[PDB]
Amino acid sequence: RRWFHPNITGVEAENLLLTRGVDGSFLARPSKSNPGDFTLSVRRNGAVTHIKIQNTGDYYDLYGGEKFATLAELVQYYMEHHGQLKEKNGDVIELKYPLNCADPTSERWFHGHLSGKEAEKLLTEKGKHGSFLVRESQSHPGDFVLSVRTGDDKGESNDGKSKVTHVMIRCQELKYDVGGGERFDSLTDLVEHYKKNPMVETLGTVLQLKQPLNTTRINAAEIESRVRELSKLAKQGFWEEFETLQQQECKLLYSRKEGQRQENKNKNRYKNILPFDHTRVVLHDGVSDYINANIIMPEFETKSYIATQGCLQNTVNDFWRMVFQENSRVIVMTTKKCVKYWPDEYALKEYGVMRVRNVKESAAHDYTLRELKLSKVGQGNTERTVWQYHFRTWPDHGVPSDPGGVLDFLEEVHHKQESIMDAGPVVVHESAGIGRTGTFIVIDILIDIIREKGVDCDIDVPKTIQMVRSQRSGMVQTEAQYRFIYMAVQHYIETLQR
Repeated sequence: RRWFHPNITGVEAENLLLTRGVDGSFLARPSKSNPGDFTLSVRRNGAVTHIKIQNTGDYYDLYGGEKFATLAELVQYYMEHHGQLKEKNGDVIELKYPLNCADPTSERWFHGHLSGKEAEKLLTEKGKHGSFLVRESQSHPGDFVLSVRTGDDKGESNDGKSKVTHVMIRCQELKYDVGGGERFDSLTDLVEHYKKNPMVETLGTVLQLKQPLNTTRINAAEIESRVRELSKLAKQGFWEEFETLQQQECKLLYSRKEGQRQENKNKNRYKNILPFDHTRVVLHDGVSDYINANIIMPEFETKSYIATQGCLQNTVNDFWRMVFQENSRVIVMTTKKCVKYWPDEYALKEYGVMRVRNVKESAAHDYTLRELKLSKVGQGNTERTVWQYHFRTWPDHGVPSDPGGVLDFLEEVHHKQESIMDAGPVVVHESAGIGRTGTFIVIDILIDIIREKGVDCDIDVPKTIQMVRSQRSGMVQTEAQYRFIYMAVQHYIETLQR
């Protein structure tokens, strides 16, 4: 995600595009004037056009234009649909040349000010073979040091099989080098070069750069201290941790061809917010196999969920086909177009081949529970109860002021799910199925870890979000939702400690 400049003004962006760019050069940056917003700056006809992009709780909104799940999917869309981006007057804005950012402060491997001893401590405790970081030098101001661990062990050791090597990086006229050879435009360029071609020591050791040092995993028992640091005002804040996570989104541009098919286009609440092909729910009840929904598996590729959009008039029947096929017994939803897909209390309705009875509704302060009976018409023996949890106290703007409501809600949802043997994935849906949906699911994943293992366990919020985002685009949308996840997990741990 080199075209994203985290710490530049609009004036700086214009000057950068006018001096180092040409017509078609572009970059993105966070809005300094409206928290959360972003600006896409594009050079056209020797001038710079600015395009406002709102990151709401539900999606990214190119103002006056279309919705997207992430900034990276937005840029990818227009980099491959040249001529689809136009002003209201109709004039085209072409995205041709990403203007690369040199700033490394948002990269997972960049630690800024850090002593050589501390770096060795961190790499010793948390590192394994190929763990690395880049730190400012204290012995050569302005220079940097790449510290990398190599060996066969993992963690603290005394067999000498593992070591930390410190590679000095000179900064000479805004260019970076390791003392010879190529001079790189940025630390990121240097780092990417040695990821592909690791440096070999004179005696043969290959300094493989396999993964950045993890700095975000914490012990759940120490959640308060991390939160207090992230909450400070004057930097290792929620903003910085979230920005670093966002910087990884170009690794999540998985294919979404099925959702792009013409016969499926009108089954999407937003035409550009689509399910990844490799995790989408495939309907095989035959027809049409498509629904805009993804399976979300915890510990993906190392309880499950279906993350999906609110139903459309023309997808209500598909929604119930999915619920039936997947043996889902619990639905989590919010409401704020997406259509009502259940009958009123005591009524029975058919949705295509599926029949649904609303047996009983129960009102709580934070949510309404609907006990639904689902069956396939002509086959009364297929009946099963689907418990629909309609969360009611999520504010129209931002996140709940106290996570207690969500937590008690998810606790009840968890117990309902756990009481039904062999129940399928919990279905979570609202709006586009990524914002609140991802927030609910990530909270539930993290809480479930603490359920099994207790307060003395490791949790990693951004790594968990990245893992969920590899299964559906843009899960967890905003820094407010990110902070809310931490607040919810903190509240949950404190509840258990007391």
